[PDB]
Amino acid sequence: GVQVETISPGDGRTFPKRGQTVVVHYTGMLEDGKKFDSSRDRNKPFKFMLGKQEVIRGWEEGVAQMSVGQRAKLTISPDYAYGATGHPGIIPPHATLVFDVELLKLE
Ligand SMILES: C=C[C@H]1CN(Cc2ccccn2)C(=O)[C@@H]2CCC[C@H]1N2[S@@](=O)(=NC)c1cc(Cl)cc(Cl)c1
Repeated sequence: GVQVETISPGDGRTFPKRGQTVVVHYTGMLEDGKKFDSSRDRNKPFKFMLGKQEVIRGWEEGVAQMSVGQRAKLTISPDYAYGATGHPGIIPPHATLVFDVELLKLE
């Protein structure tokens, strides 16, 4: 599944709702290992719409538990991420992923 560990609290009341655009900054790494991507490196937040199967399952479930302004560490098992095959060039097979995610706003 996905484990959410709070780094910095959000407002504790404003959570993503189905059909909203969720706006975040993140950095992703293999667990206790190497970084593979950061929205911060592009100076452009990442957006996705909740409820539209736009992201891996661990994101969908993990980010939904976050309130606006929260920063958290999401640890995502392979079956909640890229599973047995990974993703070419970026995620290996059977990989546990860790994302540092900051929920900036809901649009
Ligand atoms: C920047 C885009 C998303 C990509 N996706 C959705 C996804 C993943 C694979 C193929 C199609 N769509 C995701 O579900 C996850 C988590 C949300 C942040 C990014 N990824 S990602 O960091 N996963 C290793 C990723 C994945 C790709 Cl194909 C490119 C980039 Cl720049 C980053």
